[PDB]
Amino acid sequence: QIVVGICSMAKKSKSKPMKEILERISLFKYITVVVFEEEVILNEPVENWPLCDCLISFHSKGFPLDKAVAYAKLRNPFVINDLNMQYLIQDRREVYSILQAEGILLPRYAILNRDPNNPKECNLIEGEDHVEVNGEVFQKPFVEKPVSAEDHNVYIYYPTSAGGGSQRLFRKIGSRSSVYSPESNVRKTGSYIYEEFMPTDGTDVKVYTVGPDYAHAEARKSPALDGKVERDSEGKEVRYPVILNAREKLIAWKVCLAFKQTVCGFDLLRANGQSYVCDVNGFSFVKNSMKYYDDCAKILGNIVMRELAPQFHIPWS
Ligand SMILES: O=C(CP(=O)(O)O)O[C@@H]1[C@@H](OP(=O)(O)O)[C@H](OC(=O)CP(=O)(O)O)[C@H](OP(=O)(O)O)[C@H](OP(=O)(O)O)[C@H]1OP(=O)(O)O
Ligand SMILES: Nc1ncnc2c1ncn2[C@@H]1O[C@H](COP(=O)(O)OP(=O)(O)O)[C@@H](O)[C@H]1O
Ligand SMILES: [Mg+2]
Ligand SMILES: [Mg+2]
Ligand SMILES: [Mg+2]
Repeated sequence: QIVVGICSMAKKSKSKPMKEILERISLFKYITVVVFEEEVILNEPVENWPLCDCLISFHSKGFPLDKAVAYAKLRNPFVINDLNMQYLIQDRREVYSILQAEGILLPRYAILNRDPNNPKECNLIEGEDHVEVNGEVFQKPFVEKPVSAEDHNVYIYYPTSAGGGSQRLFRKIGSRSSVYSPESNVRKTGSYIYEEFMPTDGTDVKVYTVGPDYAHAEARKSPALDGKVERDSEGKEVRYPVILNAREKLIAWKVCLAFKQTVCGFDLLRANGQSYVCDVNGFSFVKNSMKYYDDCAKILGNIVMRELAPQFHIPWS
């Protein structure tokens, strides 16, 4: 049997999307799925972790990535989502830097790094209707993101012509994803990426790859629009159908390969006749789509089989 190891926090390992997918991967005749217990992940040295031939593992809050890396180094499994890239995925500066290098369209941006030691020694000048970040001008509206990709406190600053003030996004709480603030001045402590605001039709397109040749997309109301979450009958955020164009499929292919995340979530902004990548989140499943559960499990199982069947002497075509 080929052993597929699943190594992530229990929150993720026991989520419905995960359970739906693992159950289908298990229908592969030569595959056995082992889900590492959270207790073992956090408290046992890697030497005691289960063996696997293929490792599916990803960082979310609380996950000891260092131990996942050390485990993979010890056992040398076939790695579905590269572990070291997951340090970089946590850092918007590194994410954006990879996108530029791969020739992927993204918003014009500039990084403001504030060294925690110095009192006031940053490269930032603020006007009423713009900022200058290391000399680079951004007219409002512009977007201000914490350099930590796990920090979802993204601010949008409105131009005086639109009434000034700001929109503060956050991790969804109930009916809301953002709120208006009369505050017009940028945040004064911490490091941030500043970027041009890309005018979309008020939705974000969310893309989910499973390998570089398969990508499901769907749209959701932009959190910055007014902050009210559209919910269905069952209190799940309303999603709208999307079909990617040729440019966007190529984008999905590049993102999946550039970050070495077979399973990969990222966000597109359809603006000005193009599509811009504004966020790459790594390992991420589509929810509430039976067909995605089927495709994803099938693709992953196929990848596993293609990769490992020869050394296991299993016929596979
Ligand atoms: O928002 C919620 C609560 P709800 O899903 O409304 O019950 O869960 C988010 C999940 O949202 P959705 O796709 O709408 O279900 C969030 O997912 C999204 O927002 C969609 P995407 O993953 O960003 O494409 C996201 O889930 P995944 O990363 O597991 O997908 C969040 O996980 P986190 O980032 O906090 O670890 C997860 O929060 P939590 O359940 O508190 O951990
Ligand atoms: N450059 C931009 N122009 C216009 N809207 C943006 C831009 N960047 C982000 N947004 C909006 O803000 C939301 C959150 O920003 P994102 O980069 O996805 O951060 P997070 O990692 O918290 O999701 C996006 O879903 C999108 O609606
Ligand atoms: Mg099986
Ligand atoms: Mg996002
Ligand atoms: Mg993100």
